[PDB]
Amino acid sequence: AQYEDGKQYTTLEKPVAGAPQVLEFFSFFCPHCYQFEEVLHISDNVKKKLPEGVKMTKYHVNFMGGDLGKDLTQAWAVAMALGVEDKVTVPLFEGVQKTQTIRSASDIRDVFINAGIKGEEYDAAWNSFVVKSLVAQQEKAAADVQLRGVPAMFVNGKYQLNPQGMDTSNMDVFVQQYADTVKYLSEK
Ligand SMILES: COc1cccc(-c2ccc3c(CC(=O)O)coc3c2)c1
Repeated sequence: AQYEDGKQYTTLEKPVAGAPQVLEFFSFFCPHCYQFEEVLHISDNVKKKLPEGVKMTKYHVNFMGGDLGKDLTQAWAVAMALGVEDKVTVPLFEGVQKTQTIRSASDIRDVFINAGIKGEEYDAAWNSFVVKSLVAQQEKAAADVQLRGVPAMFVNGKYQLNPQGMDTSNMDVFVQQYADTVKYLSEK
């Protein structure tokens, strides 16, 4: 067939009940994740190919970067609790990977401050039980599929995107194939 298990996608041996429809995992330490955000715009291109209103969910992972990796998962919980993901994704990716000026949880807080989040607001969220449970939720979602690599996308708890099996000579073709696969998996 044109779309084949083991080419553009794989199938989880243990399908995940109740997962979000489109679920992405990333790390601010992950180089391909930087490209998915800054130059490929994978999430937006996937969104444009799915029906209006489909839930897309994006979570951070702990396994890259030791202490700071967990700090970044907690900061991503803060960003989701406050609804400021679009304000902080780029400066967090560039602080970690471009300028390497994020070395501590305080440097992470500086990114939010500079993006216009008030210090009081950030600190209250950071210490909140709502954010603790958002951290638990990110961990649970990743643990459900023993994730040991990012960037990762899962469709309906059942299918995992396989960019290894797509064409990467052309950035936009690659993005197309990826988003068209997500569309095919969602219609499955
Ligand atoms: C073609 O233009 C670009 C630009 C930036 C990153 C990538 C890229 C390639 C492969 C991958 C994989 C799978 C693997 O490791 O082969 C995951 O993310 C990727 C990003 C392509």
